[PDB]
Amino acid sequence: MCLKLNLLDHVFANPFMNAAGVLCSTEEDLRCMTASSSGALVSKSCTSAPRDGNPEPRYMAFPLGSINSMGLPNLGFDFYLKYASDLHDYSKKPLFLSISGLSVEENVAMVRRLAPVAQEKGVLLELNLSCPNVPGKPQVAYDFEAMRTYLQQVSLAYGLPFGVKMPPYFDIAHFDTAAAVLNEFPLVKFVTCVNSVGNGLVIDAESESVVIKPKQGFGGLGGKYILPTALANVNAFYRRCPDKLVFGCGGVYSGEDAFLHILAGASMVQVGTALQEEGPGIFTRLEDELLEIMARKGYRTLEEFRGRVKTIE
Amino acid sequence: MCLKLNLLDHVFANPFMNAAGVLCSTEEDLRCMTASSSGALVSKSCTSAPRDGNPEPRYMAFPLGSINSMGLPNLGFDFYLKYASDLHDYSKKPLFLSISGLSVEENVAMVRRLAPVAQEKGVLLELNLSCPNVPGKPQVAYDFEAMRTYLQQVSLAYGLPFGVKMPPYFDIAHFDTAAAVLNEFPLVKFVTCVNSVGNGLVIDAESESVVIKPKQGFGGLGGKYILPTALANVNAFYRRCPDKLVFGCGGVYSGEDAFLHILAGASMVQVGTALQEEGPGIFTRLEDELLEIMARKGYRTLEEFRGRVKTIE
Ligand SMILES: Cc1cc2nc3c(=O)[nH]c(=O)nc-3n(C[C@H](O)[C@H](O)[C@H](O)COP(=O)(O)O)c2cc1C
Ligand SMILES: Cc1cc2nc3c(=O)[nH]c(=O)nc-3n(C[C@H](O)[C@H](O)[C@H](O)COP(=O)(O)O)c2cc1C
Ligand SMILES: COc1cc2ccccc2cc1CCc1c(C(=O)O)[nH]c(=O)[nH]c1=O
Ligand SMILES: COc1cc2ccccc2cc1CCc1c(C(=O)O)[nH]c(=O)[nH]c1=O
Repeated sequence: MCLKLNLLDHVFANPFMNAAGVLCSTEEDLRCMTASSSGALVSKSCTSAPRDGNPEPRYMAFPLGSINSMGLPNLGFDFYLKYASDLHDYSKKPLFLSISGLSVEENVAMVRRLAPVAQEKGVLLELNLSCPNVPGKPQVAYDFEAMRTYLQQVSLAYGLPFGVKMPPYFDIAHFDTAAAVLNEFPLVKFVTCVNSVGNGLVIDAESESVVIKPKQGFGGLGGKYILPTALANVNAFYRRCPDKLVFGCGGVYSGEDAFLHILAGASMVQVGTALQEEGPGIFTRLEDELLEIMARKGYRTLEEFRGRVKTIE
Repeated sequence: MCLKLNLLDHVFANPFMNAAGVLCSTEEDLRCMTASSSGALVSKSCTSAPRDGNPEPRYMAFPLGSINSMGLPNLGFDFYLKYASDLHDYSKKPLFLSISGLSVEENVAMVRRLAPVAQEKGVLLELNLSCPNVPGKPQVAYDFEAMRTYLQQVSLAYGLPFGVKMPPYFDIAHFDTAAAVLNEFPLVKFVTCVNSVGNGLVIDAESESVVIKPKQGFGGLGGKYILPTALANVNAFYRRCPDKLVFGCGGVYSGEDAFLHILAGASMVQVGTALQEEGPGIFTRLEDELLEIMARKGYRTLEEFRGRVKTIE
């Protein structure tokens, strides 16, 4: 029985990795993720310039998940490019670098400089589309004309295989339209479903107060709240993008949740909220739990069940 | 100490009611909801003609909530109108009738006929804008030009105060656009936030199967999964629609959950999944629980805290 995968011309010991933004902002964080049993890691979504992000408190967690409005705090692109080019040990596991420029031009500028490092070291790009653009316009992946622009410009500037991080969708017509845009771009080799469920609001009954400071307490939701939404999006894109990989993200706390993701279509399975809460020890537990479900079922490899979710009649 | 309130020129014993679709399809269901301790009831969303709805299984519930693709099974409009006009005992509690025609014309035809019964009997209209859609087009409330058309046409045809059932939104620019549409219509006097979170996917690990038959297992989510989504939409519309009421719906299992809806801005509080699961006894428990939290806090009225959620700095 094994959890090994080979994809994107890399080899992975197992399908687990952090979700972008968790345990990946500093060199310390990246070294920690590298030392963990995860099969890969991804760096914090970066901007050209370093950012301090939003005022605190800007993350809170609870039994059923988390809420955040971090504001893209990050050490800036040059830091993450240096990590990728000079510090990361590729003998340990593969590295994804996430970018989240505030404009299409900022993304182009970063990808242009990432490309020779990607070619030489094999760092993999995850472009974050679940990201602000013009204020008063929907996030990029909810504005399909902007999404197409961003992918055209990045495809031209980068010229190498990459993947994209998507927000959740809730309407079949959106699945249809979004997948059809992605399927215009052959360099888009993987699609990560999903980023947080946008602008939720957690309220504490005792204090009568929101629990995060930015945006009057509105922020993105992660965790147990979002698992069925994550599954739906993994499977919707798995079905509509047959020449691309889907990576699953949302609501993973156990090997069983990972099994469901993989049944839906996931290749890699990313862990955000639960990793934030439990720490990097989670990865040994998830591996063990997933192997136990595979053993009970007679499954020897991930491909035996990936995308094999059954429907009824 | 009592939870009685007045809204929309009606008096309500308490803010609780069923959510449309739950315990409200047949005459038996309606009589059960009338006999309960709820403050009001709403009928099943109806179409001009009766519908069987989707193949079973089409509803399933779990510890964290429910998934459904009912397909608008209903007895048809003539039945609900007859219930409103001849069968409902208005001395017991107010009645809302939910309409969900599959086109604008179908809605106009129903509301023209409802108008006189509304005038004579005081039945209240909830127009369901969350109703579902054709390949190549999003649901009405996610297509702001269609929404504006529906509301123009219904307002002209009905000519009396009414409300709208909204799907959740996830993007602040969408809150701003949707609320601005609603605010164009002075006869829209209440906004019910939210309908189910669309197109989630629940998978059973043991069976490796989706749990509902229609739509390859995709359906609307209710229950604990959606409470922070529901509170965000309640508060977003409460803030943007100062001349309207907001009715909260989503994730209510306890008086504490109802308290958070009211803090967010809710005037009435609708109960879907929890009611389906617990039955109509839930209403006495919710009342008791809500009055207990009020008592502990020193609140004597709902208006003392409605919409008074605190933000940080
Ligand atoms: C604290 C925090 C920071 C995050 N930052 C990013 C980020 O920089 N880029 C990104 O693509 N997603 C980011 N996310 C979203 C996660 O990558 C993930 O998509 C989301 O939390 C859902 O997974 P979960 O249910 O395992 O938390 C962040 C989430 C959290 C909680
Ligand atoms: C079985 C079922 C049927 C429903 N039918 C309708 C309906 O006919 N019209 C409607 O506006 N919403 C309908 N909904 C949505 C509920 O009114 C409610 O918006 C949603 O379930 C979220 O509330 P909850 O978290 O309390 O379940 C239905 C929900 C369920 C579970
Ligand atoms: C839509 O995700 C974001 C929201 C932001 C809100 C205010 C300011 C900046 C924001 C930046 C992003 C993109 C980064 C990101 C963040 C974040 O750094 O806040 N949190 C997530 O849950 N997912 C993300 O992709
Ligand atoms: C989300 O609302 C619907 C989804 C449907 C999916 C397939 C076929 C018909 C559908 C009709 C509706 C509108 C009625 C409705 C239903 C329903 O009857 O399935 N369930 C809900 O959670 N909310 C509703 O508002």
